[PDB]
Amino acid sequence: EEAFDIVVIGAGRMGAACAFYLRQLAPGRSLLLVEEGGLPNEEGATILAPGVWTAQDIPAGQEAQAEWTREQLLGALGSGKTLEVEDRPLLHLLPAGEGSGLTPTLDALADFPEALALLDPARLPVARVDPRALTYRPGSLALLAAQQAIGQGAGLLLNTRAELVPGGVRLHRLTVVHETRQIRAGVIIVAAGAAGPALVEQGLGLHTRHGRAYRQFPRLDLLSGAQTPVLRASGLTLRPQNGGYTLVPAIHHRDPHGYHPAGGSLTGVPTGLRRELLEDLVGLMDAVPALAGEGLELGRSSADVPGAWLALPGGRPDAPPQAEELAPGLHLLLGGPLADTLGLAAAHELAQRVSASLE
Amino acid sequence: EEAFDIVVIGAGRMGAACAFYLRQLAPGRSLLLVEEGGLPNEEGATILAPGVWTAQDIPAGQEAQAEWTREQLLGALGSGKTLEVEDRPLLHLLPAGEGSGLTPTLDALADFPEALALLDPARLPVARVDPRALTYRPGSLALLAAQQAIGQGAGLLLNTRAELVPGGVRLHRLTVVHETRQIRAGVIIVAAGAAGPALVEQGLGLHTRHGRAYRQFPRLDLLSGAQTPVLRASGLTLRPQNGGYTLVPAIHHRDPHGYHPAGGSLTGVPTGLRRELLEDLVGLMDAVPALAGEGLELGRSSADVPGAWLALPGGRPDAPPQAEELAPGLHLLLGGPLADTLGLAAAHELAQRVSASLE
Ligand SMILES: Nc1ncnc2c1ncn2[C@@H]1O[C@H](COP(=O)(O)OP(=O)(O)O)[C@@H](O)[C@H]1O
Ligand SMILES: Nc1ncnc2c1ncn2[C@@H]1O[C@H](COP(=O)(O)OP(=O)(O)O)[C@@H](O)[C@H]1O
Repeated sequence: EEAFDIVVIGAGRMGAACAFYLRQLAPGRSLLLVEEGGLPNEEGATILAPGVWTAQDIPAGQEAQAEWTREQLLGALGSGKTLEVEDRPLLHLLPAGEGSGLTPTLDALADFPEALALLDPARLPVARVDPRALTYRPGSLALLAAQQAIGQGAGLLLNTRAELVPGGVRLHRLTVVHETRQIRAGVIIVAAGAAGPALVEQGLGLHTRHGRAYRQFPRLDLLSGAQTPVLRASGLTLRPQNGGYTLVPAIHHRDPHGYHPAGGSLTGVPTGLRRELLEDLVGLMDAVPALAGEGLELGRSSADVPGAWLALPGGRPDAPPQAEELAPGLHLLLGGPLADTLGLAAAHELAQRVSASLE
Repeated sequence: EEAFDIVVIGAGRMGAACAFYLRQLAPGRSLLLVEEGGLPNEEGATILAPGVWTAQDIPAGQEAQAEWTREQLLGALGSGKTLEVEDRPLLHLLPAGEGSGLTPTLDALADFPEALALLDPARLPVARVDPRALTYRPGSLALLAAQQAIGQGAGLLLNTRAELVPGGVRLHRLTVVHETRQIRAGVIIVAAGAAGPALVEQGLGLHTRHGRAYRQFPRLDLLSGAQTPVLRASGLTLRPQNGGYTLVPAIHHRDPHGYHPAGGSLTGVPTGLRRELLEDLVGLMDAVPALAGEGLELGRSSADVPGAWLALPGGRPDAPPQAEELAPGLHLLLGGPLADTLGLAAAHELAQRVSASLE
């Protein structure tokens, strides 16, 4: 039936960015953007991502991708548009102070008292400061990218679930009855986030080693400022936002295929946080007293706690964003836990390659 | 709950254009575009509209609106974008030749033989030529407008039915279960096309005299060119397109509230055309033999024939596009049978007024 040169599945930060770069790299190549949710999609990972760009999230060898992504952020993708991005130093609080060029927490939080009251200076005396860290809303980044892509002639299909079939895509909708509709495509970019691996598996039998982890983002209602630095401890992050802090748990491991997030087992009372997060908090309460006061919103059940599924490339919690061609014309785009520092770069790199194999 | 300064209901040619002009006139005023179909929507009137701009469709006093709309068309709304628009003269074939500055069909179709074989020069000797007529695809116009509006920060909501409530809008969706969601709005533009009058009636008890007519656009598979002029006879139009002609029936009157298009009663055989169109054809077959040959696609039932509902302002088949504020902050935007010559103008006029009352 109808056909497109390029079909991008997924309108989150990754797919939206990739569709944008492809519209500027290959404007003569028709592109269709398919998203099963809306635009934006508050049921996705991109919306809850803390949006922290930090030199501490750059794996060895990825300095080029990290800086290019940073430049894009401050330049709003070079679209003459507005993208709220503030300069906010990031501190990696540490116990026994001894090693590389660290900084005494006492001095680091000199003009930031609202961040001091959260911890215990004695149990976290030193830190690794990153003066170039930045904060932004991934949701705004993604929307901006989608908008610009659409303003550039990108086909748009929302509230549509894409299914991969040999040669093209099958689109499912709802009018009440289903509406299946196939379409040919020369190139298909799978930017379904954490759902990307399964998509290609159940659709084309293409096996991968990628995994997925469910991460919650409970809020900490304690005084915060527009310039109060991002803080990290034992892998946990305190992202100042909306006058408070958003707690970004560490991912210790991938979650199994058959797993339903439940959480709730704190000192004899059922909460909305997973057992693992609960344990982490208990282990950080002394160092970060704020985790033991009235600030943290624990909720009653997992339903009251903001959460999302993030892809884990290769199943590694610390693996960066990446792309790969699993078959002729078929690419799998993965963002992941480091997408805030390396996300755009991986979408642009994929766009360049796709654009070339078309010229 | 959540609120917007401006909410535009309907993403067809009218709503899409209005949302575009509002984004440029009042960029600082948030705007949400709601459409129950997709983008584009091939289930709307805009998609089937012949897109004919002709000085013969300008009612007295509407010359300013007509020319402004024409300028927008050739300039693609001034968006530096591409909008296919060709120069195509329009001929209003007439019987007894005698009156204003007419032109002998024989000379008018001098270099256009493929248009001559459709009629009988004797029964239609003279015509009223319009050298400034233009043809374009309303669908492309609308999409372009929506795209540009989105690239300008216009909120977008598709596959969502809007319902007017005191103060704001109620949004219905489908995930399988319904999802009602209200939103406050300072200004609400009702660009639901033919469904606009009922919308406000069943939602706010606001009575109007506007009507609706169902018009079909059967195709005539006979030789056509990129420069073959648009032809009209006894109110019927032959719009050259895709190597053929699209038949644009005349609207003699409005269709009643409880009316289901059926059609099909030609010389003892059931077809897909309404009785009225059938009669018109019979009355034009002599003058336009092409209507009696193998060219016309009659179909078996109305389901096989391209059709759409068009609003009739004031219930008058020949009334132009218009807007009105039926209540504080509530506007009803109507396109209609003359939207190809006056549509943009009415959407821009409404945008200016809405923008001013906000400033
Ligand atoms: N099979 C599917 N068909 C269409 N769209 C999909 C499908 N599965 C997921 N999506 C969309 O893919 C998008 C990616 O969002 P997200 O998880 O944030 O990706 P990422 O974080 O990698 O940018 C999601 O927003 C989701 O709405
Ligand atoms: N109540 C509704 N809620 C949301 N969208 C609507 C509703 N009713 C109609 N629409 C949309 O309003 C749009 C107008 O399309 P159209 O009929 O071509 O308007 P017009 O011809 O005046 O530009 C339609 O495309 C339709 O999809």
